[PDB]
Amino acid sequence: ARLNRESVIDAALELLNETGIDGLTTRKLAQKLGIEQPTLYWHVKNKRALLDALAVEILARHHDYSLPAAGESWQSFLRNNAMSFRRALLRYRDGAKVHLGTRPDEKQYDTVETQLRFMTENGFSLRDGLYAISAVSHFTLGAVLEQQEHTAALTDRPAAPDENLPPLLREALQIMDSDDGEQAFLHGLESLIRGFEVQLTALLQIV
Amino acid sequence: ARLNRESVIDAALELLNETGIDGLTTRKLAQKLGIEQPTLYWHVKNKRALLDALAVEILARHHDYSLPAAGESWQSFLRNNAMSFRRALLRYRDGAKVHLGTRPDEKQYDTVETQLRFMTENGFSLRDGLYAISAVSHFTLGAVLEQQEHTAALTDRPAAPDENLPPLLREALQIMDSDDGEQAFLHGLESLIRGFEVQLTALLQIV
Ligand SMILES: CN(C)[C@@H]1C(O)=C(C(N)=O)C(=O)[C@@]2(O)C(O)=C3C(=O)c4c(O)ccc(I)c4C[C@H]3C[C@@H]12
Ligand SMILES: CN(C)[C@@H]1C(O)=C(C(N)=O)C(=O)[C@@]2(O)C(O)=C3C(=O)c4c(O)ccc(I)c4C[C@H]3C[C@@H]12
Ligand SMILES: [Cl-]
Ligand SMILES: [Cl-]
Ligand SMILES: [Mg+2]
Ligand SMILES: [Mg+2]
Repeated sequence: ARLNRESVIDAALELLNETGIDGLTTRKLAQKLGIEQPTLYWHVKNKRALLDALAVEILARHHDYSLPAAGESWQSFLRNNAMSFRRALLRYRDGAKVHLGTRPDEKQYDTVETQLRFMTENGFSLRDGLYAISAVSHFTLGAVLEQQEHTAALTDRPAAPDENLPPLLREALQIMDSDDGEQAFLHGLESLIRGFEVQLTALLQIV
Repeated sequence: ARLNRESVIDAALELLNETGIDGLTTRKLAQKLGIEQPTLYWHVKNKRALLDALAVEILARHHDYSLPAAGESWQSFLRNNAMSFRRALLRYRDGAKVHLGTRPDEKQYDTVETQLRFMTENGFSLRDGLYAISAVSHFTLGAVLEQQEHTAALTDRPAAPDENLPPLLREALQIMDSDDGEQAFLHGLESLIRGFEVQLTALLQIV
C-alpha cells in the first residue's frame, strides 16, 4: 500500500462505508492497507486523529456550496449551504456521526470566517449570525443523524408491528418513510430561514 | 443484586454516566450488578434491547412536558416540549446518542398520537404537523449532540491553539462557549416556531 495522507484517508473512507464508525479501527485500517500496525502508527497516531481528518476531508471533497455566490442573499446562501452540507454528511455511512463534536479546522478557518463576516454585512450582529449558522448546522446534523441511525438500526429491530399502531401515528410514519426525509428537512429548513428573517427585520421593534 | 426491569435500568443508567454509551457493555453491566453474564442474559438479551429501553426510560423519568396544558397554544406547547426534551437528553452522558435512531415505543404511542392530533386541531395538516414536530425534534437532538460530543471530545484534543484564529471566528467561539449552548438553542427555537407560524397562517396565499 501507498502511505501518504491522501492514501490513508481514501482507505479510511472505504472502510467507513464497509464497517461504520464503530468498526473503523486502526487494526482494520492496517489490514485494509496490508500493513502491520506499527507501520500504520507512524502515519496515524490514533482513532480521534483519524476521525478529525475524515470530518474535514468529507467536507473538502463533497461540500461544494461553502461560500455565497456574488450578490446572493443571506436567505439563499443558508439554504444552498445547508443542502450542500446535508449531501456531504450523507455521502458516507455514519458521516454525520463522524462530523459530531468537531469544531472548525485550520484548513477551514478562512471559509468559516467569511461565512461569519457575510452574515454581519447583511445586518446580523455577530451573535445573531452565529446563532443562525448554528441553528442551521444543528438542525441539519440532527435530521441526517436520525435518518442514518434509523437506517443502521433497521437491521436489528422487530420493526413497527402495526396492528396496535394508532391511526395518526400510523399514517405519520408511512409519510416519514415515503422518502429519505428530504421533504421534511426542506420544509423545516424554510421555516428556520423565514423565522430568522422576521427576527432580522424586527430590529428593535417588538415581534 | 435485584434483577427486575427497574433495577436493571437503574444500574444501566448509572453505568451510562460512568462509562458513556461506548463502554455500556453487557459485560460491564453484569460486573455492576455483581452477577455472571448468563444470569444477565436471562433478563437482557443484548445491547440494542438495552439501549431502546433506556431511551424510553430517560423520557419517562425526566421528560415532563410531553402533553400540552389545557388551552395552551401550539407555539407554547412546542417551546415547552422542546425545552423539556432537551433537559431530558442532557440529564445523562451520551443521552442524545442513546435516543438516536429510536422511534416511538408502544408505551409512548398514546402520547405521540395526542401530539399529532393536537397539531391537526390547531390547523396543521397531518403532513405539516409531522414536519413541525420533526423539525423541533431534529433541531433539539443536533444541538444537544454537538454539545455533549464536543464536551466528550474536549478531553482528547490539543484545543483551539488561538493565535492563528481569525478575529470573528475567535470571538464567535468565545460566545458559543459562554454557556452550555442554551441561548443559541433558545434563539434558534424561536426562529423555528415563528417560521412555522408564518407557514400556517399563509394558508393558500403565496409567502
Ligand atoms: C453548515 N454550514 C452552516 C457551515 C459550513 O458551511 C461549514 C463549512 N466547512 O463550509 C462548517 O464547517 C459547518 O458545517 C460547521 O461544522 C460549523 C461548526 O462545526 C462550528 C462550530 O462547531 C462552532 C462554531 C462555529 I462559528 C462553527 C461553524 C459551523 C459552520 C458550518
Ligand atoms: C420532541 N418532541 C417533539 C416529541 C416528544 O415529546 C416525544 C415524547 N415521547 O413525549 C417524542 O417521542 C419525540 O421526542 C420523538 O422522539 C419523536 C420521534 O422519535 C418520532 C419519530 O422518530 C418518527 C415519527 C414521529 I410522529 C416521532 C415523534 C417524535 C415526538 C418527539
Ligand atoms: Cl508510502
Ligand atoms: Cl431478582
Ligand atoms: Mg461542525
Ligand atoms: Mg425520537
